[PDB]
Amino acid sequence: GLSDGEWQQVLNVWGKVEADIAGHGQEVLIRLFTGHPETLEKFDKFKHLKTEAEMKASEDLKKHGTVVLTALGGILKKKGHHEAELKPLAQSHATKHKIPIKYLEFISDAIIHVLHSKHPGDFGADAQGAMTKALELFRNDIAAKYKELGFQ
Ligand code: HEM
Repeated sequence: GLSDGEWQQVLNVWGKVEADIAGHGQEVLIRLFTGHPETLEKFDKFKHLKTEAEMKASEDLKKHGTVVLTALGGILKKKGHHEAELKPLAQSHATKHKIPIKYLEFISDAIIHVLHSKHPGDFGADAQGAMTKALELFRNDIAAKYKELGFQ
């Protein structure tokens, strides 16, 4: 649960991402894959990537970063009223992709990391607080659907 002022911070931060969605999406995925190599094994289309240089050179990885962040941005713009947008993603991630909730924690922290790396000194403590709370809400509502489905 976020206040109006917190949502305002979230959507202000998101403007930084929307200025270069593919570059942010690429770096988020590279941070996830290099920090948590078990996550790469869930992607049949990226498991061939052995080095970070290959990851950086991959245009399909940048494409997928655009897909991921476009979906997250659409959810964030709903300011918590995201049941319809979140349900298909929860279902696909539990039943088809088999993504444990832990990996959603990993990517949440990776987003925070990338924001500081690309905007050092321009991602303030209030903005970090609000973004963290928004990603927690997203993760918690997915977790509720995972529990319904019995997925661990
Ligand atoms: C911010 C969180 C994320 C968002 C919004 C997101 C969004 C999406 C979207 C929109 C798709 C394509 C449609 C679909 O299959 O439902 C997708 C595919 C996928 N997601 Fe996620 N995702 C997230 C986190 C993750 C994480 C943490 C993993 C794995 C560690 C992951 C693994 C996958 C896989 C395996 C695919 C299928 C890729 C394919 O083969 O082309 N997702 N995701």
